[PDB]
Parts: sequence; C-alpha cells; structure tokens
Amino acid sequence: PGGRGEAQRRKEREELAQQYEAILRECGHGRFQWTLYFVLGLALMADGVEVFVVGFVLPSAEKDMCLSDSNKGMLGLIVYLGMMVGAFLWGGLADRLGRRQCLLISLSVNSVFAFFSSFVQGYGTFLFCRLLSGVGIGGSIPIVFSYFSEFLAQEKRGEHLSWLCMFWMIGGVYAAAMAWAIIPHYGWSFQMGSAYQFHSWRVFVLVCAFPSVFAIGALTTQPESPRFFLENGKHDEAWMVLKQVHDTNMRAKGHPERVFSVTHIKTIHQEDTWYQRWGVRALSLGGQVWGNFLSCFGPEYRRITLMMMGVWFTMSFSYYGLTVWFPDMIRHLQAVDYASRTKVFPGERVEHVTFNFTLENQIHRGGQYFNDKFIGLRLKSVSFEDSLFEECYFEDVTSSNTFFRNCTFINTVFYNTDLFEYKFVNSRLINSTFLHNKEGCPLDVTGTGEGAYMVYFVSFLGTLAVLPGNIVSALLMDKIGRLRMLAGSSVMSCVSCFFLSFGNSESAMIALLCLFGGVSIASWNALDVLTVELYPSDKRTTAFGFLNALCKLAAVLGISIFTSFVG
Amino acid sequence: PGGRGEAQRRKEREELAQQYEAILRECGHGRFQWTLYFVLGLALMADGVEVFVVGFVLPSAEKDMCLSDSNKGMLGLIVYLGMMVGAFLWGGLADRLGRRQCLLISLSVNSVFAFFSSFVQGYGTFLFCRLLSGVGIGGSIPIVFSYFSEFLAQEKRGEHLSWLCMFWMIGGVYAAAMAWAIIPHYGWSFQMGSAYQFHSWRVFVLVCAFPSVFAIGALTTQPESPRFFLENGKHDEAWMVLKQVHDTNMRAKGHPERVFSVTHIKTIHQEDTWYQRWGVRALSLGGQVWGNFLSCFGPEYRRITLMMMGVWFTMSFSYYGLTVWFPDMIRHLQAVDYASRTKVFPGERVEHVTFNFTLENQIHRGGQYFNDKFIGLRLKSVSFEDSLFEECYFEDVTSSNTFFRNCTFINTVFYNTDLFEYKFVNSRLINSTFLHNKEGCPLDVTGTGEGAYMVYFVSFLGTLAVLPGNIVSALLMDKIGRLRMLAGSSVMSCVSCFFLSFGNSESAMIALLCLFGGVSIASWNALDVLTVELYPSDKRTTAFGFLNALCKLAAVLGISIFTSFVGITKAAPILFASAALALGSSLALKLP
Repeated sequence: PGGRGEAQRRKEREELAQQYEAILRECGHGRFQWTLYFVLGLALMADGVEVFVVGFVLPSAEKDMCLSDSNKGMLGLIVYLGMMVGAFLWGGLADRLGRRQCLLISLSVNSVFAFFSSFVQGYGTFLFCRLLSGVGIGGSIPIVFSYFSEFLAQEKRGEHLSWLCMFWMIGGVYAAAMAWAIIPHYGWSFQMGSAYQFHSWRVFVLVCAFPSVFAIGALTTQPESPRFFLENGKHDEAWMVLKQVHDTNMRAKGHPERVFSVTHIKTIHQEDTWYQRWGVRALSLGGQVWGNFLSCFGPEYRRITLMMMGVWFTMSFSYYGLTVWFPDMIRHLQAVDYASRTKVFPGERVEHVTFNFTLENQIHRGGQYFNDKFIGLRLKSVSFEDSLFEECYFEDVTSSNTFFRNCTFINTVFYNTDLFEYKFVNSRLINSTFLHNKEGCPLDVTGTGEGAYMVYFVSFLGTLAVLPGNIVSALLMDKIGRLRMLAGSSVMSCVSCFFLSFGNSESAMIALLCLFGGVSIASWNALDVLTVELYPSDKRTTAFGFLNALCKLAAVLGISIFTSFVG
Repeated sequence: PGGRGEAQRRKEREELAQQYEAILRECGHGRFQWTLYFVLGLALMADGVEVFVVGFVLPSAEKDMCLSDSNKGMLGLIVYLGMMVGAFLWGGLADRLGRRQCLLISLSVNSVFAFFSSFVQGYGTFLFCRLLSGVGIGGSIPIVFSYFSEFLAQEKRGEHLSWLCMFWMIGGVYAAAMAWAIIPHYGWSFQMGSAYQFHSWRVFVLVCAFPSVFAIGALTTQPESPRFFLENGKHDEAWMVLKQVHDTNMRAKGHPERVFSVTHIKTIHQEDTWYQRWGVRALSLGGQVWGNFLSCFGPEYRRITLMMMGVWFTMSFSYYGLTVWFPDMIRHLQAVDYASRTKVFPGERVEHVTFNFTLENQIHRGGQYFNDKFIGLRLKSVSFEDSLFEECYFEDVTSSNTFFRNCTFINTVFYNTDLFEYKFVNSRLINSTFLHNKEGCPLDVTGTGEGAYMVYFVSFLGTLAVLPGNIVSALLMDKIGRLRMLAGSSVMSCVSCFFLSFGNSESAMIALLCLFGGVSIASWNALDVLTVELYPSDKRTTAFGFLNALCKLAAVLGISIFTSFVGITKAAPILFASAALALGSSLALKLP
C-alpha cells in the first residue's frame, strides 16, 4: 500500500498545484506582487549589508581591540559558520514555523543583536554577537524567495522573481556608501558623559543594521502566505489572506470575489512545565524535519538534488570569489598606490635655520637634528627610527598619527603633540617627557583609517558598477530562452578584449571585477529562479536552506584551503 | 466639408502608408541595406568626431594661439548653439527639400568649414569656422535617422536602427586615436615649411575631417528616400530606386524576375534673376515650415509632442554626462594633480660639471645661487620667485611655461626665449635685458604636453573600452520588451545621476564612466526609434530635429550652469536631474 499511497499523494500535490494556480490566475492584476517584491527588497538589502560587512569591514574594524591575525582573519569564517548553521536550522524549520513569523523573527533577532553589539566591549563578545547576527541573517534568502514565489503567479514567475537582484545590490551599494562616509568622519560620534573615544565603526554597525528595522517595520503589516496554510490544510486563514490580496484588485477595477470565494471553499472541501514542553515539541519538530530531509533525499529527487549540488559546487567558485577573494588583490593594489606618495626623510636640517613648513607622511631613517630648535612645526604620520634629535625644544607643534619603533631622543621636548608612552614599542625611553602635552592615545586603527576609507570608496564604486553589468545580463537570461549560450560567449569575448585593450591603467582590474561580478550575480539569480520552478513547494524551503548551507560551506572551504595551498 | 475632407485625407495617408510598407516588405533585406548602413555610419562617424572635438579638445584653446580666458569659454557653447540652429533649420528643410539633399548639404558644409578651421589663424575666424561646422553637423542625426527609416519596415527596423550607435561611438574612438597620436608627438606633425610653421593642433583638426569628406564621397551614390518621392509626385524615380534595391536584395536571396511585375503593379497606383527666385523660395519655405510647426502642436499630435519633449529631457542628462561632464572632470583632476606635483630646490649647484640634462617642473622659492659659468641650461615648465641670480647668462636656451615674479636677475641675459612683459611683473632687475628671442605671437609648444598626453590617452582608452561594452549592451537591448526600453532608459538615467554624484577619483571615474557609457549609449537610441515610429514622414524630420534641438538646449544650459557657477554646485544638477526623472513617472510609460 506504500506505492499506492505515494501515488495518491503525488496526485494530491498535482491537483493542489493546479488549484493553486487557479487562484493565482483568478487574482487578476499583479500589482500586489509589486508591493510584496518592494517590501521584501528590504530583507534582501539587509542580507546584502550583512554579507558586505562580513566580507569587507569586519577584518579591519577590530583594530580598536588589536586582535591577532588568526583572530581577525578567521573571524570571517566563524561568522560564515554562524550564518550557515542558521541557514541549515531555519531553512529546515521554515516548512513548520510559519514563513511570515519566521521571517519577522529572523529579521528582529539579528537587528536587536546588532543594536546591542554596536556599543558593547569584549574581544570574544564581538565574535559571539556577530555569530548571533549571522545566525539571524543567514536564513533571509531561502525564506524570502519561498515567501515571494508563493505569491507570484506561474506565468510571471521568471521575470518578476529574478528581478530581486536589484534590492540586494542596492543594499550592498548603500552599505558601501555608509562605510565610506561614517568611518573617516568623527563628527557622528559627538556625545556627552561617555569618555570612550571609540572609532566610528561602532556607529557604522548601527547604521548598517538600521535597514533591518526598516524591513521589520515594512513587514509588520503584511499578511501571511496562503500556500503554507493550504499545505497545513487550514481553510479560513488562507481565505482571509487571499481576500486581502484580492482587495487590491477590488480597489483597482473590481472583480467577482464572491465567485472566487466559491472556488476557494470548493478546493477547501477538496483539500481537507514550560521548560519541559519546549523540548517536548522541539524533539517532534526535529524528528519531522529529519523525516522531511530523508524524504527529499529519496529516489524521487535524488538525481535532481545531486545535479544541483554539483551545479552550485561549480557555481560557488564565483560566490566566494566575489565575496572574499579579490579583497586581497584590491587591498594590495591600494597599498602599492599609497606607497607611491610616501617618502623617506634622511634629514633636511640646516645649520641655524627655522623650519615651519607643514610636512606629512614621513618615515625617518638617519634624520638626526644637530642642535636644532623649531616652533610651530606641523608633523603628520610621524615615524621616527634612528633619527635622534638633540636640544630640540619644540613648542606649539601640533601633531597627529604618531607611532614610534626603534627610536631615541636626547633633550627633546614635545608640546601639543599626540605622542604617548603606550605607543613606544622596542625603544628606550630617553627624555620622554610629555608634561602638559595633549593627551595621546594608542594608535590602534588610526594608522589604518587612511587606507580604510579609500578602500571603502573603491569597494563602493565596484559594487555600484556591478549594477549596470547586472541589468543587461539579467535581461539576457530572462528573455533569450534556449540559445543564451551564443550571447554569453559574445559577452565573455567582448569583456576579454575589453580589459585586454583597457589594461593600460590600474582601473582595468576594477572593470574586470565589476563585469565578472555582474555576470556571476545574474547567474546566481538565474539558478535561484530555475530552482524555484523545479522543486515542489512542499519541501522547497528546506531545500533552499540546505542549498544555501552547502554554498556557504563551499565558500568558506575555498579560502580555507587557498590559505594553505598557495602562499 | 472641411472635417470630411480632413478625414478623407487622413484615411488616404494611412492607406498609402500601408501600401508603402507593403512595397518595402516586397524589397526585403540584403546588401543594399547594410551598404546604406555603412554609408550613413560614415556620417555618424563625422558627427561623433565633431562632438569629440567640441568636448574633449576644449583645452587646445588655451594651448595654442593664447588669448584671454574670457574668450576661451565660448568654444564649447557657440558650437552647441550652432547645432541648435542646424537641427531646427535643416530638419525643416529636409521635410520640404528632401532628406538626401539636406543631408548632403549638411555634410558638405561641415567638411568645408572643418577644412577651413585648420588653416586659419585668427580666433574670431576660428570661432565662425567652428560655428558653421557645428551648424552643418547638427543636421546629421535627425535627417540620417529619417532618411534611413524610410528604407526599412517593422520586420528589422529596431535592430538595424539600433546598430547606428556603433558608428556614432567609433567616430569618437577614431577622433581620440588621432588626438593621442598627433597632439603630443610633434614628429608626425611635419615642419616642412621653413616660412610656414605647422602645429600638431591644426594638423589634428584637419585630419579629423576625413570621415566627413569620406561620407560625402561615399554617400552621393545613394538615392533619395522613396517616401518623399511618393509625397511630392516623383513616382518614376521611386519605382526605379525600389527596383534597384529589389535587384540588390535578390542576388542574396530569391529570384529577381518574378517580383518585377508584382512590384510594378504595387507601385503603379501613384503616377502622373537671383533676387526674385531667392525671394520666392524664401517666401514658400518659411511659410511652409511655419505652417508645419504650428500644425505639429495641433490636437492630432499635441499630447505626443508634449510627452516627447519631457522624454527627451530625460535623455539630455545622460548625453551631458557622456559628452561634456567626463572630459571637464578629467581635465580638472589632471590640473589639480599637476598643481599638487611640484618640485622645489635651493639650486642646481655642481662642481665643474656641465649641466646638460633635461629637467622640468622647477618651482623655486627663496633660492640663492652661487655665481658660476652656467652652460647647458634648459628651461621647460620652469618658474622662479624670490630668487636672485648673478652671472648666469646662457646662449640659445629653450623656454616653455615660464612665469617669473618677485625675482631679480643680475647680469643674466637669456636668448631664444618665449618671455614677454605680461609674465614678468612686479620685480626688480639690474643689468638684465632679454633680447635675441622669438617674441611675437605666443605659441605654447609642448605646453602641458605630458599632461595633454595623459588626457588624450585616457580619453582614447575610455572610448575604445566603451566600444565592446557598447556592442554587448546594444545586442542585449533588443531582448528587452519594447514597451520597457523606456523604463530601462530611466533606470540608466538614475544610475547616471548616481555615478555623477559619486565620482571623485581618476581611475574610479574612468572605469565607472566607461561601464556606464556602454549601456547608456545603447539605450539612447530607444528614444530615437520611438520618435521615428510615431511621427509621420511628412512630420518626421521637423519634429525629430525640434526634439534633438531641445536636447541640445538642455545640454547647452547645463554647460551654462557649469560656466556661471561650478565647484560649490557640483551636485545641484544631479539633484535637478533626479527630480526631473522622478517627475515623469507616468509619461515615460504611457505609450498610445
């Protein structure tokens, strides 16, 4: 009777899909689909902000706490682990919790946790709270695509479902713009009663998590998804959901909702201790999720599932590329760009002369002063090494970005300077008198901020230029159909000649990565939209959960093996 | 009655339009259509070269034939006003005198005055030569679009009119290639005339006129648009041009002899003193154009023209960014980089060693020189201030970009210099007098030649890189739904505002403007195709030229804004453009 029961269930699912599609067609206009797409764009941009921050801003924002390289570099992989664990668990639980409730709690749990993280201290506390943010955010993509694909009709599924890349990219660009803006400017941190001179990235995390509360406020009015109610077999709630979504067309032009209600009731008739209790229903939910995973792994969907597993594995290369790989190349390019401006000062002092010209970006090697005396000299990016000064009574010498290594001074007095005894490392404290001097601070991220904002701008412009490469590619894989291969080959050949001829600069790499990012993101949307079409809605949310989980595992393991493969 | 007569006339117009498109679909597609495509692509190459020389090669005004800066700003504006006048007048003429006649006259005038501009010397003469060249070139785009639309039907109109952006952009590519290859390297610019000097600037201007004269040479063979021949009653010529295009198409596909009689039957329905002559011609043509313009605002086409002006206003803010905003920002960034890059030395003092070395970018303040016999001195972009020199005279020394102030020369005399009293002001001098020089008409040879080389090479690479991105975007625009090309254009305008408000670095600007300009130039022609389709042939070129002229009006007033108040007002036009695009939300989609 097992085979007959399975065949009967398959027939039930087929007739349920047909009926669903019937309600989809009887709805009428798809402007409510536009509304849902715009609303869920906020969740998309929140996920984009999260992936942007973890890919780019996290390694450098930690310098206020001076974590080790094996701490800050690996922190990205811990946060990726957090989001993939969230993906596993909550994609699995999406088919049972309630997609609207699940999405709302997913947004809120990361939003409030980032709200708390933006002010707290602690070396491992930041890692823990970013794990919390990642486990909150990693489930956004599967939930959002399932939730939006339920509402959208079968015919208009392709275009209006694959146009979701726009909000993700706008979120990435907006997060990049905030990173460029807030990080270098210290006017946003004005406060009273708080002596902590923390860097602006504490405010940056808050302002980048703000789109999460945007999304929460957007979704607090949207109703629940009806097809989940149909899967549960519930009748009345899906009836109000469909009546509400049909009220949009009722306002538009007016439709016979009573007749549609008759079809809805017809298909309803066709489709017939607190702590202890937490574990009591948790074990049942986990067992049902395990059974769902075993069923989706069965002979019905084994070949297809493994086929995509291979497809994402060969596609995940572009994913970790565009998320984390080229950052090293672009930071190296920015470093060699910055190296062309700095200069070495071997000592330009002259006998019995007064020096007052402003000087910046100095690294000293052998620049000793022979009984010199200067007043009002401006020094920026101070780096003294084997450049001892004798009888240099400096007054009103405003200075910033002061760091020392292997240096000494004799009868040297500094006033109104940023010099501090904490920064003195591997040097002898000779004549290190800073009485009545301006209060110095440890450098921490101060020596990286100049490289921080400019790389934020280069990332911002890269993600901005990905969008024009996204539009044409999305139309390419939206409209052409079966023969997209010739257009794709033309695109790659043209962009190859593009950077080949255009390689007589340093923006050639920027253009190359922008074009490749556009192509890869369009392909990602194409894979998402085709996977939506293939899997049935009964097990689709858990599907996407496992798919995103495997994608993130592959993305992590890429760099995890590259760091020990080539170096 | 009048209403009955007008209704009958409109019905006859529609029936003849249907017969015309049926006869066009008789002809088919073949070698003739693409040969005409290349012939008109020569004209669009000329138009693109003219636009490049207007926009990217503004700085040559201050580099050759030095004049006051008050007269230097008109170079980028008077030519645009000339393009206004040309679009207006020559669209109005092309709808009455014939597109081929007016296009030929446009390209003839452009070629003649572009050739004139190179050899002339005076600044006013150059200004009028360039103004006339702009007037001649302004009649290219609308007249060529109409003249090439009257040879195609709806079967392949969209693609084969979209592919003109390739030629429009390759014109700028070729112009930039000349700018980079000729302007910096004086070797190619032959100094054959001992009594006739030759700057690379005039040679570059002269050689940029090759596409115009080549369009003239290769376009006189192409016959006129048969639609005008049908309109004015010249039926035999229409029949023979249709026969010729038919014969050309059959050799590629289909037997020719069968359709001859069918085409003849299809086309046989329509058959059968200087002062005084010029006065009569003016009286007829001006009255006809005035009547056409007043009828274009009538109820038959009032709403469509009113929406189309706004739709074009949406386009003008991207044309601006591609054409005039990018070169100005590149030049200003290079200027501030040059200002940042300075070298200060107390003095080049060496012991008994000849100073025969090439050095540049010398700016010395408060430098005292030890007296010695100076030999081999060379001055290139060298300036002095607060410095004194004693016994430092040299014979036959080259000078360039030399400006001296608040510095005195003691017993120092230089020869073969390009210095005048208007540069050396507010300073003392003892036993110093510069003679045996080339004083006269200022000629800044190699003036910022290294800076000019970078600018021209960057413009060349930006255009050459836009070219394949333009290929891709033009190919992919066809797949877009023809009702949503307008929305795509609006999206590209919005991202144009994004780039323009978020562009502040050299390589950043180059990459972002190239990647944008690909798709933007691809999406520009959507408005052209839209205006071609919904404007009737008797009203096509007049209205199209009017709308193009309003586009040039928006561009020239943006230029006026940047010439009157810029620096603090970098982002004000961006906000204005964003608001203008947002305002036309419904009009950009409402297509009757």
